[PDB]
Amino acid sequence: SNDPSGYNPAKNNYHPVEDACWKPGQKVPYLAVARTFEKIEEVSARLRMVETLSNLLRSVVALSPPDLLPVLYLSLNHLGPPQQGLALGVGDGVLLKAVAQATGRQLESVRAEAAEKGDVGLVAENSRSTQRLMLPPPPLTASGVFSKFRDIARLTGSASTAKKIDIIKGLFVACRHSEARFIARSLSGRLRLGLAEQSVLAALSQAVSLTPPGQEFPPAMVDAGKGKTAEARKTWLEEQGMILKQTFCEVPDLDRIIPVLLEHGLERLPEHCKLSPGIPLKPMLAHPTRGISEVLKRFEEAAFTCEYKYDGQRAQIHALEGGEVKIFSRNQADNTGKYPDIISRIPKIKLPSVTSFILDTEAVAWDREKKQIQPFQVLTTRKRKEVDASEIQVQVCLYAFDLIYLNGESLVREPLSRRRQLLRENFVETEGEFVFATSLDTKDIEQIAEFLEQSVKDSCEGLMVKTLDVDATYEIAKRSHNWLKLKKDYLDGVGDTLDLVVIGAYLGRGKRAGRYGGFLLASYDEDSEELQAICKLGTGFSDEELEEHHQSLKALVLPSPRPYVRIDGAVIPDHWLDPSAVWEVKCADLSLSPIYPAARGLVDSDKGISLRFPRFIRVREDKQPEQATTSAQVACLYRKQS
DNA sequence: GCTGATGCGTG
DNA sequence: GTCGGAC
DNA sequence: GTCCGACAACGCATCAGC
Ligand SMILES: *P(=O)(O)OC[C@H]1O[C@@H](n2cnc3c(N)ncnc32)[C@H](O)[C@@H]1O
Repeated sequence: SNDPSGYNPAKNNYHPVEDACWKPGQKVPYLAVARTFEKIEEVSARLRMVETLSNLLRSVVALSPPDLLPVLYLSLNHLGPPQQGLALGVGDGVLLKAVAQATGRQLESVRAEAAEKGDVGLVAENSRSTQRLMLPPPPLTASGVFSKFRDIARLTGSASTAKKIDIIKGLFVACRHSEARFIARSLSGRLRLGLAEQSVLAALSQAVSLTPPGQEFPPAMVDAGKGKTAEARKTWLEEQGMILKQTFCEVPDLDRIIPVLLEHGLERLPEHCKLSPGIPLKPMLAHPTRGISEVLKRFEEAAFTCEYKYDGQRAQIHALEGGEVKIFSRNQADNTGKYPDIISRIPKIKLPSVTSFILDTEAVAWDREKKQIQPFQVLTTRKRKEVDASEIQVQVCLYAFDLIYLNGESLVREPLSRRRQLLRENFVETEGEFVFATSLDTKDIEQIAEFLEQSVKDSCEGLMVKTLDVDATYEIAKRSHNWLKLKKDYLDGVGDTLDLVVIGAYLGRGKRAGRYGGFLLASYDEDSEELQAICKLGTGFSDEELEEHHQSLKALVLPSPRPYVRIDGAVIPDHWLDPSAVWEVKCADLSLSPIYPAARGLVDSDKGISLRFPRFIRVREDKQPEQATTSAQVACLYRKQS
């Protein structure tokens, strides 16, 4: 209709044709997307964000259906389906260089402003490009921007960075109004709308339900909910939402789903897109549980099983009819080339009656000499891309815990009791290569407590807890965190807790813009009377506690570090702090660090020690830095892990 | 040919 | 990965 | 409970710079 600068997708009674800012068949302008992002970021209520995105999506369906897929990817800040592994190869480094060049400003000035504002988008938006001619280029389109992001991602090899920067600069030259803000945020990986995958799916199912695709233009049906009561409309949209969600969870690939949606409609979608070996599916996740009593409350009177939670990496293993094997990560990345050793062992793990399967396993580093699990850190030293089986140094043992598909049968809707029985009967254990997760079926609190203790003695993180028959399916769309995770470090007063000295602060980004988002912590090295950086810290405080930290630390800001504070390879703090505050910090584990100097030389000649999953517990007002946890005590904690 | 910075990705 | 905020 | 985005350590792969 008129200028996209006035586009209002949050408008009441939004009409997909009359309230759009482009004409039928025209390319969706990128400014329409940016204005939608603005209206989403302005609100706190997720369902209001969904309504606003739905409005844009309904206009796209009604007016410009070829742009639906790029608009969806822009809204997710994705480049394509996850198993294809497209990635920009752009972070703040390349982006800030491009912004500096685009605006003719010094890199260090742009970088400082980005830190201060806590958002690269605001820096890119408020500076004019020294390349822009008098007459600007034509307005950016949603599909055009998306294609340029993909162009950036496809550039590889020597001198590819300069080519990426040229594309980015070209985008900024053509930006108008709020566009540069969101192109910059997209490139930095921090769109930070408050709306992500689940809201995008809800907006999409609502949009195609209210404004059906494939109508002769002008569409006779622009709002198919209008003839329903609010109550009936709600039930209908919820049911349509679940159709899309369950399909996506089984086939998380918009390249596959959107063409079907536009051609056949949402009600027919599950006939055309179904779970199948070779296509990765969304894995079941776990909800953290802070005690066995919380477990029993959550699973009330539902029989459940406890399993060791192995400390490795998830491997979703697919065997297709015909013999091909694929392996995917928890995030649906294709890891087949990383595990030639697993591929060769598949004939050894499955009985010959098994013709196809999808297995849910943990890959764990395994010492064949000592016949014992090795730490996560050892597993991460595996090579990633096209490994050959002869060159493997770190062997892996698979710990299998679920079966999602068998001999052409999807088990998504089957109870774990049956899925587990099919797993145990149709696959073959080999010690140190493929074994079923150690498990316990019980409701006795004391057996569970002992099992949790035993899992930690047996090199695991704690327990997974899973119902066997009540709400015990693998339907991620119904509940994505259907399993519980119980770790010792969740229990109040249990686990590795340290008192550490605050030696630096980092300016916050995004939700933390305008205050500190993170802090640099140190342990006390008695031998050298130095404070040694041990880790950064960025979670565990409430918003109120974070404002209190900002107040209590402001007087401690130094221009230059104290001579007895050693940070070696740590990120230099934005504000150095006079060592004074002592905070209680909890972690899951201690790790040998390539950068942190804490306790260097006490366990390893070259490496100090850091904290895995550190979080703030409380301030120790009754401790001064000389009573903080010592670097010797840190070393003792690390050795005790064995 | 090598190294450190950068990016992606796992947890 | 942990965590807290908004719903 | 769900969803989201602040923030953690640290591995391999890649590429600019040398
Ligand atoms: P997040 O804290 O959601 O943890 C889930 C991951 O735990 C791993 N895992 C190890 N052992 C198990 C068992 N027995 N069952 C399920 N998941 C397990 C997986 O890698 C998960 O992704």
